[PDB]
Amino acid sequence: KYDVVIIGSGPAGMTAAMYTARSEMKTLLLERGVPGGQMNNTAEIENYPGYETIMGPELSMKMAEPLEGLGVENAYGFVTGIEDHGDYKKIITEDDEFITKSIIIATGANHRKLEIPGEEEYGARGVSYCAVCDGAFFRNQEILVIGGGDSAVEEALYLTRFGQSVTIMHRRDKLRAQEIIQQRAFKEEKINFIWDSVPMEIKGDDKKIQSVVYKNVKTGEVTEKAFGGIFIYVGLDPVAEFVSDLGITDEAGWIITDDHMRTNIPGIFAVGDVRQKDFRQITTAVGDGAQAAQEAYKFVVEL
Amino acid sequence: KYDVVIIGSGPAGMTAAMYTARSEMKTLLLERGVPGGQMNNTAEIENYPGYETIMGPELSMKMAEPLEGLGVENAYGFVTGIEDHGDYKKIITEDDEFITKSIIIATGANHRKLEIPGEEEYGARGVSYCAVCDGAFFRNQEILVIGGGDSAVEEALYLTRFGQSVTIMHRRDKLRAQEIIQQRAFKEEKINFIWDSVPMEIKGDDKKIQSVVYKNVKTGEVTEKAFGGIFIYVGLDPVAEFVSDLGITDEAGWIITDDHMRTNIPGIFAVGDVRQKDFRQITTAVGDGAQAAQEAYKFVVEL
Ligand SMILES: Cc1cc2nc3c(=O)[nH]c(=O)nc-3n(C[C@H](O)[C@H](O)[C@H](O)COP(=O)(O)OP(=O)(O)OC[C@H]3O[C@@H](n4cnc5c(N)ncnc54)[C@H](O)[C@@H]3O)c2cc1C
Ligand SMILES: Cc1cc2nc3c(=O)[nH]c(=O)nc-3n(C[C@H](O)[C@H](O)[C@H](O)COP(=O)(O)OP(=O)(O)OC[C@H]3O[C@@H](n4cnc5c(N)ncnc54)[C@H](O)[C@@H]3O)c2cc1C
Ligand SMILES: NC(=O)c1ccc[n+]([C@@H]2O[C@H](COP(=O)([O-])OP(=O)(O)OC[C@H]3O[C@@H](n4cnc5c(N)ncnc54)[C@H](OP(=O)(O)O)[C@@H]3O)[C@@H](O)[C@H]2O)c1
Ligand SMILES: NC(=O)c1ccc[n+]([C@@H]2O[C@H](COP(=O)([O-])OP(=O)(O)OC[C@H]3O[C@@H](n4cnc5c(N)ncnc54)[C@H](OP(=O)(O)O)[C@@H]3O)[C@@H](O)[C@H]2O)c1
Repeated sequence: KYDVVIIGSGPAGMTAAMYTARSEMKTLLLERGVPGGQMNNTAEIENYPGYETIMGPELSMKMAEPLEGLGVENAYGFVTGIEDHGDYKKIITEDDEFITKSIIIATGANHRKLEIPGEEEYGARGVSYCAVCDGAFFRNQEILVIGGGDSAVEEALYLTRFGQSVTIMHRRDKLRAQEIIQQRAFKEEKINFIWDSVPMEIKGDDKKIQSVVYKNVKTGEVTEKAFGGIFIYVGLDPVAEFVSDLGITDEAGWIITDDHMRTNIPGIFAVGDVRQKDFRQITTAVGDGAQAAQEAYKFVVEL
Repeated sequence: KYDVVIIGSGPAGMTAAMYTARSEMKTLLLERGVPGGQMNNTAEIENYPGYETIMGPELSMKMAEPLEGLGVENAYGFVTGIEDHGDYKKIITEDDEFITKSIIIATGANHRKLEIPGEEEYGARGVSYCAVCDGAFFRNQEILVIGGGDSAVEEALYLTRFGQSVTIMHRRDKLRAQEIIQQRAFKEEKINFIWDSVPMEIKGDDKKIQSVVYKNVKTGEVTEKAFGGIFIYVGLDPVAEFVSDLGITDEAGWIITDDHMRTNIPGIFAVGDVRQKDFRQITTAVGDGAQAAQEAYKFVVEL
C-alpha cells in the first residue's frame, strides 16, 4: 500500500523522503517529534555546504519545507516495531499499522548516559544533555561539560554565552573534536579543562546539583568541585529498539548496511546516524538518505 | 609538504576541503576553472536539502564562500598528472608541481559526445551541451534536446523559456529521468517528444545548424527535421586523464574506490562524480567529500 515508509525526519529521512517523492513513490514520513532530529538540538551549524553558519532549528525548517508540496505524507508516529511479511512489511506505531513495500529507517541516535549516581536524580535540576535546550537556565553558573568530542567541545563553546565559566572534563589528555573547535576552546577565556578525568558522582541538595566528584584516570586522584550544571556528551547509542528481533543489528544495536544502505532484509534500508558507521554528520546523513531513496525506488520497481 | 591536495572545486571537493581545513590539515584546493563544477551549468537546483530552489551558480558561491576563512589555499591549476612516491605524492599541473601526503580527486565528469557528423562542425553554431550557458542564443528557435535522463529532461524544461518549442529525442519509449521531471515535461505544452530514436547527422549551411537526421530504433525509419539548435545530454564520461597510468580506474575510466573513498593507492582518495558509481547527485557528492576528508585526516595522522 505505501511504496516506501521512511521512519524519522532528521536530515537523513527528510532527504530520502524528498528523493522518493520526486520519483513519485507513495511516500510516508513518520516522525515521533519535530522534523530536524538532532539538528534542532544544535545551536550553530558551520559545516553544512551551502551555509556559512545556520542555526540548527532553521536548517531543520528549510529541509522540511518542500516535503508537503512534493507529496510526501508527513505523519506523527512512534514506531514500536516492524514485521517483514516477505513481499510487504508492516510497521507498528503506538496506535497504527502501515503496510509498505519498502522501509528506510532513519531514526538516528541518542545521548549515551554516564550511569552514575545523581545522574537520574538531578535530571531536571542541573543535569542536561542539550545545551541549546537548557543553557539559559544556567546563566552565571559554573557549568561542567563531560566529554572530549565534537559535541562536548562545541556545546561548551555555546554555553560560554550563559555560564560564568564552562569546564570540559575529558577522560584523556587530547580531545577528539575537530581541531578547529579544539583551538577555539583553547583560546576562549571562559573555558577551563579537567583533563584525564571521569565523573564518579553527581551530588546536590534536595532540589539541585551542587558538586561533582571525579577521578583522574592515570593516578586515581579523586576531587570534588562545585558546579551549577552538568552537560553530558559522552557519545551515542542507536535508536533502533523496533528492530531488535530482526537480525539486522550489531552487538551494540547499530543497523548494519552495505554501501547501498541495504540491510539483510530485502526492502529494508537504513540511513544516517542509526547505521553502524564512524562518521556521523549532516553531510553523510544527507548522502545516505539520497542513496537509500534510489535503492528503494529500484527495489520497488523490481517487485 | 601539503597534508592534502583536493583536485576540483565542485561540491565534492569543496566539501572535502571545508572538512580538511576544519581538521587543520594544510589544504590545497586546485581547480582549473570556476568553483562550483557542474553546478554552474545548472539552472535551478530543487533537490539540495536545505534549499527549496536555488540557481546553480548561487549554490556554487555559497559553497565556496567559507573556504578562504577556514584556511583552505585556493589555487588555479589544471592537473595533468600524479606520481605516487610511496610516503608522498606529486601532483603536476601545466606549470607547477605540489607535494603532498594525500590526495582527494574530485574532478567530476564531462558530457558524452554523440560522435556524429556535424557535431564538431556546428560546435559554436547550434550544437551545445549547456543550456544555461547557451539557451538565450536560441530565442524563438525550434530546439532539439537529445537524451532521456535527468539532464536532458530538465534542461529541455529550462529551454522552453527561450525556444518556440523544445523536442526531446530519446532512444527508448520510457524516460530515465525522475518521474516528477517526466511529468512536468509531459504536461508542458512547449515540449514535444521523438521517442525510440537516435540522431544520425547534424546538418547545416556554411555557418549554422539547420536540420537533424534521425532513425527509429525499432523500425529503422529515417526522418530529417528542421531545428535551430541541438543540446546533447547522452550521459557522462569520467574526468580522470591524469591517473590513466595508475591502476585505479575501471575499463570506462571511472576511479574505483571502496566505501571509504579509498583507491588502491594509499593516501589517494576519490569522491563524487569521478568515481565508479550509479547515482551522481550533489547530495552524494557532498557525502563522498566529507567521508574522504575524514579518511585523509586519519591517513595523515597515521603516516
Ligand atoms: C549537539 C550536536 C551538534 C551537532 N552539530 C553538527 C554539525 O554542526 N554538523 C554536522 O554535520 N553534524 C552535526 N551533528 C550531527 C548531526 O546532527 C547528525 O549527524 C544528524 O542529525 C543525523 O541525522 P539522522 O537523520 O540520521 O538522525 P537524527 O537527526 O537523529 O533524526 C532521527 C529522527 O528519528 C526520530 N525517531 C527516532 N525514533 C523514532 C521512532 N521510534 N519513531 C519515529 N521517529 C523516531 C527522531 O525524533 C528524529 O527526529 C551534531 C549533533 C549534536 C548532538
Ligand atoms: C545540467 C545538469 C543539472 C544538474 N542538476 C542537478 C540537481 O538539480 N541536483 C543534483 O543533486 N545534481 C544535479 N546534477 C549533478 C551534479 O551537478 C553533480 O552530481 C555534481 O556537481 C558532481 O560534483 P563533483 O564535485 O563530483 O564534480 P563536478 O561538479 O563535476 O566538479 C569537478 C570540478 O573538477 C574540475 N576539474 C576537472 N578536471 C580538472 C583538472 N584536471 N584540474 C583541475 N580541476 C579540474 C572542474 O573544473 C570542476 O570544477 C546536475 C548535472 C547537470 C549537468
Ligand atoms: N560539527 C560537527 O560536525 C559535529 C558536531 C557534533 C557531533 N558530531 C558528530 O556526532 C557524533 C557524536 O559526537 P559526540 O561528541 O557526541 O560523541 P563521540 O565522538 O563519541 O565523543 C564522545 C567523547 O566523550 C569522551 N568520553 C566518553 N566517556 C567519557 C567519560 N566517562 N568521561 C569523560 N569523557 C568521556 C570520549 O572519549 P574518547 O575520545 O576517549 O573515546 C569522546 O572524546 C560524532 O561522529 C561527531 O563527529 C559532529
Ligand atoms: N536533478 C538531479 O538530481 C539531476 C539533474 C541532472 C543530472 N543528474 C544526474 O547526473 C547523472 C547524469 O545524468 P544525464 O541525464 O546527464 O545522463 P544519463 O543518466 O546517463 O542519461 C542519458 C540519457 O540519454 C539516453 N541516450 C544515450 N544515448 C542516446 C542517443 N544516442 N540518442 C538518444 N538518447 C540517448 C540514455 O538512454 P538510456 O536511458 O537508454 O540509457 C539516457 O536516458 C545522472 O546520475 C543523473 O541522475 C541529476
